[PDB]
Amino acid sequence: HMEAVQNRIVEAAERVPGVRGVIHLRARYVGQDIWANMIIGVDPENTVEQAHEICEAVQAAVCGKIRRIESLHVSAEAR
Amino acid sequence: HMEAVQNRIVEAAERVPGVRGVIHLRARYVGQDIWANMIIGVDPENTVEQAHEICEAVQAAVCGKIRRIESLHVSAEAR
Ligand SMILES: [Cu+2]
Ligand SMILES: [Cu+2]
Repeated sequence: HMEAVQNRIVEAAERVPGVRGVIHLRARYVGQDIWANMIIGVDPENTVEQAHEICEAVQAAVCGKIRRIESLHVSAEAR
Repeated sequence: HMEAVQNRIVEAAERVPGVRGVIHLRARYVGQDIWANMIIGVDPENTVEQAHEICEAVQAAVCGKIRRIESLHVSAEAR
């Protein structure tokens, strides 16, 4: 059941402005819920504040599209 | 498991240009696959050809977003 959800997560994150790919995604089931941790690429010339905004937008987009996700941490790396 | 998928189907169809709501949706599991039949509302002043285009765009959008769907029939009604 996980591969389909992971695809949806990647797809949803990569649609958000400022995301330069999903570098890392670890998702696991906690019962019927998904808990996930993600790293996104961002432009090295974005400010840290902008990167933080992009992370927050990813969290909103992904959580909004995939209802079973109950925890999602997003961080950023220069790419 | 079905309610989540039906939500995704409605949501995906209602995002397509020219769709004036999902009037009817019957979805059923055939094993792990979904087979569905849908009626969408359309502007009574669209041509039949335009309605046919909108139906085809709905089928593409829904099938593209929901991988488990293996059959989807879409028709249109004036609304
Ligand atoms: Cu903030
Ligand atoms: Cu045609």
